[PDB]
Amino acid sequence: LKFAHLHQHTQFSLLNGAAKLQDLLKWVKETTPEDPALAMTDHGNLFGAVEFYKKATAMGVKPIIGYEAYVAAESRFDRKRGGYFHLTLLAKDFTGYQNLVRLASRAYLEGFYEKPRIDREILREHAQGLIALSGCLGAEIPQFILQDRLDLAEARLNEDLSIFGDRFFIEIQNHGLPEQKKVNQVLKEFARKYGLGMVATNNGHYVRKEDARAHEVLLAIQSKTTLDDPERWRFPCDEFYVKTPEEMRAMLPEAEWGDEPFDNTVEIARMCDVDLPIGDKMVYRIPRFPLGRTEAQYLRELTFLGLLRRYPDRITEAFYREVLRLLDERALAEALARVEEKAWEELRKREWTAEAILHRALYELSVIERMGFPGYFLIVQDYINWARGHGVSVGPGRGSAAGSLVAYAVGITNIDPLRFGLLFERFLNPERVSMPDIDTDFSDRERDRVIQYVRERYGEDKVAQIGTFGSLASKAALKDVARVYGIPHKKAEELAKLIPVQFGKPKPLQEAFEAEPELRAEMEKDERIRQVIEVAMRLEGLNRHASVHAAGVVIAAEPLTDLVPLMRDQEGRPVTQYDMGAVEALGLLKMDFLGLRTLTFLDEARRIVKESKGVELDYDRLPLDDPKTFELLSRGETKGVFQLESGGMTATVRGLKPRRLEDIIALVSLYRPGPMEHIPTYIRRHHGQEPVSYAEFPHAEKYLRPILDETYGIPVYQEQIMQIASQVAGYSLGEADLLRRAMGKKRVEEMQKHRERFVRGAKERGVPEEEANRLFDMLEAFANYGFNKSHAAAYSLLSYQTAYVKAHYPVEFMAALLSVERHDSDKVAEYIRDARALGIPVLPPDVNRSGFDFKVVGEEILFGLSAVKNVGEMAARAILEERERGGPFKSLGDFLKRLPEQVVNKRALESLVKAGALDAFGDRARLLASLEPLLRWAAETRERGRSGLVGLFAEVEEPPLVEASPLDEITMLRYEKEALGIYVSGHPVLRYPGLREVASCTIEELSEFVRELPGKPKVLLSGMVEEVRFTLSDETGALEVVKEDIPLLVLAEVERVLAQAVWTLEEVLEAPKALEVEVDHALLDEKGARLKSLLDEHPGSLPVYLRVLGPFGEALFALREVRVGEEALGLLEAEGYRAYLVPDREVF
DNA sequence: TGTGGCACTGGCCGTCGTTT
DNA sequence: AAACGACGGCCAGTGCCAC
Ligand SMILES: Nc1ncnc2c1ncn2[C@H]1C[C@H](O)[C@@H](COP(=O)(O)OP(=O)(O)OP(=O)(O)O)O1
Ligand SMILES: [Ca+2]
Repeated sequence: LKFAHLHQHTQFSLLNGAAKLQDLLKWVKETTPEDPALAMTDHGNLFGAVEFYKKATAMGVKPIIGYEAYVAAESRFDRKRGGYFHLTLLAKDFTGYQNLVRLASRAYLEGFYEKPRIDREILREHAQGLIALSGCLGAEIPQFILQDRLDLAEARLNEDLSIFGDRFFIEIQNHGLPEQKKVNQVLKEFARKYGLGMVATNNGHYVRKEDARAHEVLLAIQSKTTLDDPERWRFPCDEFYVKTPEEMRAMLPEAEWGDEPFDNTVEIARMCDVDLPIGDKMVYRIPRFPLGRTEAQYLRELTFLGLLRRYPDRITEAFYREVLRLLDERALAEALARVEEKAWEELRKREWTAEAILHRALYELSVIERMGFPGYFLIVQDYINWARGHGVSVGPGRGSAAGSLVAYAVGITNIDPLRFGLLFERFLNPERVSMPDIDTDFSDRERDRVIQYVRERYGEDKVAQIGTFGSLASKAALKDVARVYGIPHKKAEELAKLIPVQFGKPKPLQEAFEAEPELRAEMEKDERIRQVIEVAMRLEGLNRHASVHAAGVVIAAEPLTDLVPLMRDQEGRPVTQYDMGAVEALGLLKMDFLGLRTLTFLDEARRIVKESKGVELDYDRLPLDDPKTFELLSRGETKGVFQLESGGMTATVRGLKPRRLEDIIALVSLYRPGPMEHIPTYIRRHHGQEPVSYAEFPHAEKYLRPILDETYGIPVYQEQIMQIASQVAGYSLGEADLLRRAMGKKRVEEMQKHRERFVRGAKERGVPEEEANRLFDMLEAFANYGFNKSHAAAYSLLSYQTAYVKAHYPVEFMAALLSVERHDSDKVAEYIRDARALGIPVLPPDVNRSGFDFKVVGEEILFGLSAVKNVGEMAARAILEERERGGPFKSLGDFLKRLPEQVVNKRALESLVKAGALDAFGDRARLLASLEPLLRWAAETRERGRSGLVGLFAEVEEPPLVEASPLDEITMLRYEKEALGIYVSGHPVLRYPGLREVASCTIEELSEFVRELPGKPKVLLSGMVEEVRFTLSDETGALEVVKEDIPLLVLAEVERVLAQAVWTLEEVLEAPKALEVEVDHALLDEKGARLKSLLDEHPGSLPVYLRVLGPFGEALFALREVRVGEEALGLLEAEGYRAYLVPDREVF
């Protein structure tokens, strides 16, 4: 007695599926070792299909691709408020597979109401190659049976028989349910009257019986409720698991069901022959490119035309003519393209010169053609060159792409690959047939237009954005669970910050308990959190929904729906149901179109510069050795500079003091864990104060120097390693690539294969092999943190460009930096403090003068309206457009009647006041209070207006401003931050000078004050905290120092600043004092005994401090022996001396 | 470590519901 | 049948995945 589950749900039934693809497939395998089969039938989607096929196929299980369709009562177009029913479908052959793909697609594209639904119409259309089963209790026939409409059920049975023929089976399942008894009994009658054959299933949703509760809380995560609600989403029993053929019999006894329902299970599974196209199979689906031109000839054409544009001094009309005579401008390229490969290799046998360039270009074209990739290049070149001629910015390149001269020639790429040390072989390895990946950056504003170009150009049915998913992140998992358990957001957020982040994304909970000693306790305290943490790791291995790729795009060769199912996201984007890898594992052409912020920023910069001073910023024509740019990076003014804005990175650039672009390239490449540590070495060697020696490899030195000299002996770049291994070992440059992959995989002992191969070629070349083995040790060491130079170089250029703008412009530059990141309150705050500490005035927004983004009026910088926090984006434009058709706003009333509450709601209005956007109308506190009365007023004006009434009869013109007391500084500054993310103008701290007097400088004053003191001093600073390496901020600047909106006093050591002690608020305002005199630099000899005797005459026990405003820096001399007795303050302010009773610095 | 993207949720308001 | 209350989405806010 065996059995094969044909109705099984996986993790891909996103709402109620709990069976993970892996442990489900082993449980089927361990239960039935003989010819095991499993059908993936998920709720109205085909997501898992490919990964399920390839996981089951590598486990020796036979996969069956299925679909539990939502079928609409009538038409899939119905948006009726009957409903929809279930139907089990299985694909028996590949045409079957394809039809599932179409149905699953159509369900989403044509039939999506609440769920994606299909028609009995469209089922009939795509019925070829499909087996159908009568379905679960929620299906049509059993549903009709339950409703006592046996006539409708038989009529529907007939309808389906008319569609599927003998590929229709009566589906019989049994859990304890009383409805199942009635349905199956009548189903049994139908099955015998029409001679239909019953198939047993049991609609699994979890793997084993123990998973019932895990699944039951899964539902409580979608239902977003507590374990005890009630009314929380629950299944009727705990039976929906992958049962043993024995447990199946317990539900379906032999003396009542016989063997048929079981035997039919195995028979169907046998007759379900569906093969995809993965691994062994897989066809390359390269879309066709329209062109008496070969696909390979035209790519050639464009390359020759390209070089002439690319290298004007060394590749000319004259030059090409010579090459043809060695056998119009365009006519020569058209001709050179035809030259065959047997003809070409009869010239070579007869610094980057003209001839050198030809060879590299001709070589690359040779490899491209042979692999059969010229079509691929044409497609890419086409849409990039479109985007340029259509006001869409394009990055110089990303990833290995910029290594190809061809790419650069034909304008795919925009950095000279041979000026910098970029290698074609790192992009396409000539010695491995593998499809290259070409990712491209576009202006983030316009990227969609480029995708749209492709959509139109290659076909609507052939272009979609590869799909993206999503796993449940450890942090997000904790928060979602904590919500459910009725835990306050804040203490939950503290639990989420305990989990380490090792590479962008958080670590698992399983670990995060080993790695965090406090995520092994927070559990001991509360029993509530005991569950939360265990539950969150039980739910970790989960996904969100299915987005289109921020970058992923597929151009298929044949209609997408023939192989890959589709979706349409909320913005109408056509999206793949398969992810990145699944799509790529079906051999489909996948590109990345990235929206890059920096590009969008460099556009507004150019625009603003032009309008400001008539200068045409031609980024692709700028000198790359401009002094004032590097001097700015050397000063560490990286505030808005692409790629190098990290706290640490900023410090490193100040340390390095880069002088040429190559410094940026190397800095960006090495600054990462990892490699971060190699930078001090780089610097001391860069500053000509440490020899670069290769004594540890005397015989390899002849190869090492030429490679590692450029970078002071340090292997920084992946390319550097590849070359080392290619030259020392005799490896093919393409093989060295494979080696670097194998260094990265760290394959247990397959690494020892390359070792022996390395030493072999190493001896054969030079090294005595004692070096070889240890040289390989050096490679495996640096290959962990190694780098692709083409990618580094290309990106570095954007950094430069960014910095160059900031160096030379400067106001519009800053306003563009603000504009580009206007929706980030943290960055906006940052950019403002950069601008303000750079010499200009920066004003809060204003409904009468502000534009949408940062704007320059006269000689001031003025915040945009989009900068205000609760104001929508529609509202910001609305306000501005209303101000353009009617005049400037005359008063608050005039504002409120012109812009109905429909558009600028009360919440929005409030922020707008708090920002200072309406300050042109009077006192803020007064404006906030005046709101609701004037909103009532404004709403009432339209009532009279839309009831006839001219202009005097329709307006009892706006009452005065409802009175209230002016806001204090703390509360006013508090509102600003809430409304703008940052403080603008002041000053909070300047309201109580109690703290000012105790503190020991101004964040600004640190460098100036400390320099002249002892060696590596200690100091006390007070400001605000801004980090989850916390950042402290005055009204004068910020600092790195080793939660938010909490003030602190800090005792720390200075060299960078290292914290040693800290403290708190109401506590600080409780501690005190002791007499501080403030003396100028202008003090006589006969004063330092004027002041000395004044204090001598009033003893006590208060220490005396002196603020000596020096020439460069403000010193803090605490007196000596003298201890004043308080009374001295009044008698001291009774002369040209300013004094205060400040809290005593000692105590802290 | 931006940028590009996204869907999911949570904060805040009108409709629908149920209770009276 | 009228006034008082929950669910609705709303729209907005707020993190995680391949480049
Ligand atoms: N972890 C990461 N963080 C940031 N950017 C990344 C990361 N991984 C990749 N990228 C970016 C670099 C590229 O500009 C783009 C394409 O990545 P990827 O295809 O992995 O590398 P590549 O194209 O430079 O090399 P390859 O030849 O190995 O594909 O994504
Ligand atoms: Ca790539």
